[PDB]
Amino acid sequence: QALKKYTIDLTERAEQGKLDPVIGRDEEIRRTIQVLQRRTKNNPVLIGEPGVGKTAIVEGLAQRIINGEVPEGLKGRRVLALDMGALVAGAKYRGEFEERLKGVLNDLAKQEGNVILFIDALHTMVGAGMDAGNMLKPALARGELHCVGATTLDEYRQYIEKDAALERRFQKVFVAEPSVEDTIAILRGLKERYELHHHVQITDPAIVAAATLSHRYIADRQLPDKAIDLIDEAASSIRMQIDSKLRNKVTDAEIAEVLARWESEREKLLRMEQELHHRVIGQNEAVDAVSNAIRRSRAGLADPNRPIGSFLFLGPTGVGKTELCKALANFMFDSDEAMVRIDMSEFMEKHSVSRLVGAPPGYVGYEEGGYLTEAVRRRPYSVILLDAVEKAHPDVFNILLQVLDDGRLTDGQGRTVDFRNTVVIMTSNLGSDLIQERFGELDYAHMKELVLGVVSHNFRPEFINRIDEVVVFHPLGEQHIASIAQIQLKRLYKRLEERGYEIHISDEALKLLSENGYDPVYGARPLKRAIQQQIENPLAQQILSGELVPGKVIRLEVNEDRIVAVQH
Amino acid sequence: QALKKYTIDLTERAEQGKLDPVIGRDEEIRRTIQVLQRRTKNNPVLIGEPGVGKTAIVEGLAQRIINGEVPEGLKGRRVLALDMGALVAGAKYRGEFEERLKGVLNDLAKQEGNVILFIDALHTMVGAGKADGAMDAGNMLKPALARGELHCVGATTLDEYRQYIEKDAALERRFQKVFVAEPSVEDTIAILRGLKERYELHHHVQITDPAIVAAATLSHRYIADRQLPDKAIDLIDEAASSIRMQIDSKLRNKVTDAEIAEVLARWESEREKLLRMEQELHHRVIGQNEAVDAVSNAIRRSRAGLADPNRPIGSFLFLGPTGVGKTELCKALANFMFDSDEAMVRIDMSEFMEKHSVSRLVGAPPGYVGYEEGGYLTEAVRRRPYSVILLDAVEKAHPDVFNILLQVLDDGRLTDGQGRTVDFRNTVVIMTSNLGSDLIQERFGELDYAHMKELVLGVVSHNFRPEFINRIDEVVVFHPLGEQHIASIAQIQLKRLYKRLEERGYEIHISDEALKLLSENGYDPVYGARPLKRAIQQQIENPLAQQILSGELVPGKVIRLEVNEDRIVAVQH
Amino acid sequence: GMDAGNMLKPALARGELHCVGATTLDEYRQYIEKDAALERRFQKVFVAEPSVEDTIAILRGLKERYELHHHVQITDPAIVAAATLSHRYIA
Ligand SMILES: Nc1ncnc2c1ncn2[C@@H]1O[C@H](COP(=O)(O)OP(=O)(O)OP(O)(O)=S)[C@@H](O)[C@H]1O
Ligand SMILES: Nc1ncnc2c1ncn2[C@@H]1O[C@H](COP(=O)(O)OP(=O)(O)OP(O)(O)=S)[C@@H](O)[C@H]1O
Ligand SMILES: Nc1ncnc2c1ncn2[C@@H]1O[C@H](COP(=O)(O)OP(=O)(O)O)[C@@H](O)[C@H]1O
Ligand SMILES: [Mg+2]
Repeated sequence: QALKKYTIDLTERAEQGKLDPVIGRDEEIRRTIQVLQRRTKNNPVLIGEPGVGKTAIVEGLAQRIINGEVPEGLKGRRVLALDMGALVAGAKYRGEFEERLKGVLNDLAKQEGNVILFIDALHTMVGAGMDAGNMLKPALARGELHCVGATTLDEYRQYIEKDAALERRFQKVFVAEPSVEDTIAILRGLKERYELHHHVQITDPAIVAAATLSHRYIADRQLPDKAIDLIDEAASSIRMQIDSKLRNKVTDAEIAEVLARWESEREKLLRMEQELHHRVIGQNEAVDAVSNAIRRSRAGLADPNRPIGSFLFLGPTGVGKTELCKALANFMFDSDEAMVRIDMSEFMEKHSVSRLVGAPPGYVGYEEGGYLTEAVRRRPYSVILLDAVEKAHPDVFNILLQVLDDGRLTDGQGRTVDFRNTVVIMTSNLGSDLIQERFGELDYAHMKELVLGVVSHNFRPEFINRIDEVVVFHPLGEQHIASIAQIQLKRLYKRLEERGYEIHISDEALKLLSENGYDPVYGARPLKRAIQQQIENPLAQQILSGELVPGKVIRLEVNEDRIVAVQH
Repeated sequence: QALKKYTIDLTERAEQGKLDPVIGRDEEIRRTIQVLQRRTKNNPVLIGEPGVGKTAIVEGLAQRIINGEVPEGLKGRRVLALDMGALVAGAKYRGEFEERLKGVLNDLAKQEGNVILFIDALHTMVGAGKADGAMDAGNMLKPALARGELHCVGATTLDEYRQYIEKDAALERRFQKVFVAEPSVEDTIAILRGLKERYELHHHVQITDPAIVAAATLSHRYIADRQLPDKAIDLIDEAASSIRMQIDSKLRNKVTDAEIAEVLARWESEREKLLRMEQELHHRVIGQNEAVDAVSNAIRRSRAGLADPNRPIGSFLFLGPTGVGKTELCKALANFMFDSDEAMVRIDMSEFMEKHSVSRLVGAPPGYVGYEEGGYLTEAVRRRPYSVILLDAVEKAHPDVFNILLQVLDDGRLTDGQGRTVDFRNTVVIMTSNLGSDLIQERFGELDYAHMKELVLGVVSHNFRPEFINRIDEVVVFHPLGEQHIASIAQIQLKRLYKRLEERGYEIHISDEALKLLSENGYDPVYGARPLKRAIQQQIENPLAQQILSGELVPGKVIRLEVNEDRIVAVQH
Repeated sequence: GMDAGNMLKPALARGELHCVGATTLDEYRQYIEKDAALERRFQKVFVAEPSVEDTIAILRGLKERYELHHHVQITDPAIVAAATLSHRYIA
């Protein structure tokens, strides 16, 4: 026949017990049996994003036909999995696909309506050459064929809803993606098959950790595909750890290994203030506020519909604004430059706002994405830095209203960007003169009140109502910026060790470097670039001059007005 | 058995020693054994490259099966390969190849989990059997995948996987991407040390280990079509057959690195490089002797080996007006270092003043004007990793370039918006500017070169970043030439004119007085050498081509370019 | 005309056949480099287009061959002119 060539008998495979114990999905099998028992249009199409187990639903339907959990219109049926990829194989000659397809339809008609057909990837029927829709389509309309289709939602609305006739011949049985507990029940149903295949043991905290962590930390796949992937890959890794040269129980540590590759952080976050003062000295209040935000987010108490950090940095520039934020992105998730910096001096127009959100449909910057939205859609776990937010056009803060209240922002191309795993940081200088001229012997709370009054005279009442906490950034004294210069000398010594040199200094040279470009009105960054220029010009010039040798004592001795490098 | 008819056994050929021993690739075989010992997504497909040992991993897996180094689950498994044209031997009837293949698949199902089948060129098996009223191979094996009756192992390229296996659904969810990286230089050394004894016992010659490491390094440096380690194996075996011919035709057996150089150039460095550099500069880039010394110092400090090899050699910002030898210097560096005239990339920064600067030049995330075209810089260096990079007219740049340029000036390697790494450590990055060129045209006369360079570096510190110009090797001052250098460059242009006329069949020698009339009538201090070019064109070629077509100047005579009162006339004698 | 390659292409991965191939670079890049079932049975002997002077030598030998057919006297300026002008003007 032609059914033997192109179809796979799923009820014969269920009779041989080769299918899976499909546990769950009972409403969708009831809905499919509601569609497969009509008089015309007996054709359910299963619809859901890939991985949600639609072939699993049809395998469960075949097992219920075998056992007898179906009504008296489905006992003794045969579920035959038709292969659309196997009929369009020899597509050379005229009328070579139509003879195959007509042979399958005549053999399904010979069985007197006793065969349910199953076409997975039903969108392959539309593009087959006219071809495959137009021959099935009269038999589908009159209920003479019981085609259980199965296709992805996006492929369905791209290929089948485009064609209103073939869309009429099918009924949508929406296969929704399962919850976390349902994945746990599936994996407890499928645990015995893996433990009798791999011949290992599986522990139930590893199962619930697989379901929870794949649900939480993977946005590509969907449950229960990714959870079964984690369990099977971990079981194979334990199988090769046994069978090479020693546990057999899969643990949640194995699940974390497979998730990270393919909870001492609590004790780290208890000393998160120490970690933030490892790299930025001074400014205890901002470190306390940011660490409070991190502790509230990681402890599970904060609002899950708001971003983690929503703060307004004030004060003069270069006092440790971006150094704190780079250290925060380093010790939060990954790295110093695993963050997003946006120079808000660029944005002073209306098309500036359309740049940082995205141009609407039909205009120039449409396909190019947004600016903020692309940077967060690429890095959903990152830190956002709005550098000098006072320079922005006064309607960027409406975009920021949506950002800081909801954690969502819809770009020009109509897709939502989730900000609920990031930290928004806005640096400004709206009260630099007022805090620099009144830093002396004034407290923190009244200074916050005064600069908050000034900022409230600057900003809109809706926007300052959204901010979580407004820190002050008091100016640093001479010893604070001197200690900053000491830390910069330490990281410069680290960079010289990376270059491969051991260079010492005198304390008089340290005082001259600390007093080259010291200015409280411009920050430590003029002092930083003064030290960096006055070291990287003469020392690296003497490197190119052929003087420095790796493995010699090099002291930064002082000149009358300069610093000389010696070779001892 | 139909297996004994037209299949190929790898375990038998590994047990009988007919297969090459495989050394290395333990991580890839380990991940392949991770993939094979699953219950879902059983079948691996080895995504690799044409010539990186995709067949070698399955050969080494068969050797570990025969040697018993495998885990207990894979012991006793007979790895077979599948041969197409062997199965299309005597099958011309109506469905005879399909019947033979169906019998092979029924015999593989009869083995019941015993045969781990290897299918090289898996996409080719998907698209093989263009038959007459019958089936192909891929859609007759495809029901045997999703019935648990096949333990396939595949091999393909990344592009053929992305086209022919990622597009399908069940073909995607039966297969795993065991990605096979291209091996390193020392990996190639280890592999060539593995198979040296077989080639020596075949070709009756001897192979030396410095020749092996030289073959590996020069194959990694020079050859771009093939890849490691197959190109190095081809070099070794081609040198072996060359030594065998030298025995046969007209008495050595030791393959040295000189033999490898003979084969490879047929397919002493630093000092001669310095001499050829400083000699071929004055052939092409005449004048600018301070610049010749500056470029010579830069090349000595680069190829001395005392600097950092994690940085690109080209790190330069240039100064001077149009037509001062900048492009001449770029093409001279290309013709010297890379053995080709057009061995460079010429892009001008005069038009990237907007936000489409990094996305046009460097690399575009999906949606830009430079996205459906490839890319201007990173994709061009993907085309030419052995080349020179030019950034002309840098005074019209954009601030989201300087960060990319600091990445080049610090580390060289560069990741564009698409997420691929393009390295610049074998390229020569060149930038040109013309801001301080007014003082150079103004007062180069009666002044020196060092104080001029210091004052124009002060002007750069007025205009540009003092920290961005630190990683630049040397910023040059291009000035001036009055009589003898004008005579030399006019002699160059006259040389190419003499080449065209001698291909026509004429012999023209310029007189000194006519060249003085060209130097007076063609040169001016305000412009440079372009009025010399158009004056050469007009005052020489237009009356000369007026005269040649006139039936006047007979071939084969010395044509002295004499002078008129103000013109330049050609004479016959 | 199964016709020839399914009785020859097996013998290439059988050692009984020692064939010598000749094809265009484009037909090689289409019909052989894709056909990876036979790729390590070949080596790309890239016959470069000859230069002008190699063509002049080829034309001197074939001058000696061609003058006995047309019964004329091909001249050596005609050889060097044909090489130079055919290299320039016929792309
Ligand atoms: N309710 C369920 N009971 C048992 N196994 C399930 C269930 N849902 C999913 N699975 C398993 O999850 C995996 C998903 O396979 P599929 O059914 O192909 O997934 P899908 O939802 O059909 O999406 P695609 O496009 O087919 S990958 C299989 O191994 C199924 O056995
Ligand atoms: N410094 C120089 N020394 C000697 N000859 C020079 C010098 N600068 C220019 N020339 C000559 O003048 C010509 C001017 O052409 P180019 O240098 O190519 O002009 P350009 O400014 O580089 O722009 P293009 O795109 O190359 S036309 C050169 O080809 C040389 O023949
Ligand atoms: N480590 C190795 N040990 C033995 N042989 C090797 C090794 N690496 C490469 N080879 C040889 O180089 C060839 C290249 O293999 P492969 O990349 O599979 O070619 P292709 O990609 O064209 O199928 C192999 O046939 C093998 O004989
Ligand atoms: Mg499916």
